[PDB]
Amino acid sequence: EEIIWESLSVDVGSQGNPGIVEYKGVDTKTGEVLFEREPIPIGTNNMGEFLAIVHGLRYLKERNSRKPIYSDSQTAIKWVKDKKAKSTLVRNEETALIWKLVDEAEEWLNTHTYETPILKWQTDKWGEIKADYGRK
RNA sequence: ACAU
DNA sequence: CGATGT
Ligand SMILES: [K+]
Ligand SMILES: [K+]
Ligand SMILES: [K+]
Ligand SMILES: [Mn+2]
Ligand SMILES: [Mn+2]
Ligand SMILES: [Mn+2]
Ligand SMILES: [Mn+2]
Ligand SMILES: [Mn+2]
Repeated sequence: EEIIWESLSVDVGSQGNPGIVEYKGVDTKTGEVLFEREPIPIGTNNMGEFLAIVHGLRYLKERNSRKPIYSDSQTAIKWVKDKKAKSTLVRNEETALIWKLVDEAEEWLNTHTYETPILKWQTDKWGEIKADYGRK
């Protein structure tokens, strides 16, 4: 309904899907970039969206912030809720890095707690999420 | 269909 | 146009 401006917004960016994956988190209110992940040579949009949320959870917990996280990815929000990233990406030598990061993110979710609300950014009403890469 |  | 997902 109304945007919660006191929040963290996260998003993936990619070159190809599967392709080079990165992500970032921004202050929804100002657009200040708060974190950015070094590009990963092969991954999927959804793996990156998932990593971005989990990193946001870890970022906010470390700073004792109760702000919610916005994501535009229905898939990744569900994967975080389930603590399980149900990616179809083949596990092979060239996808090993992204899969290691995904497996490590799931592992962190399974050994830590948080109350952070993870909210759907309503692109149809509000435009692109503030962490978007501007590539579409 | 919806979400990327 | 095509790929990732529920
Ligand atoms: K979008
Ligand atoms: K984009
Ligand atoms: K589809
Ligand atoms: Mn997105
Ligand atoms: Mn796993
Ligand atoms: Mn985007
Ligand atoms: Mn376009
Ligand atoms: Mn397009």
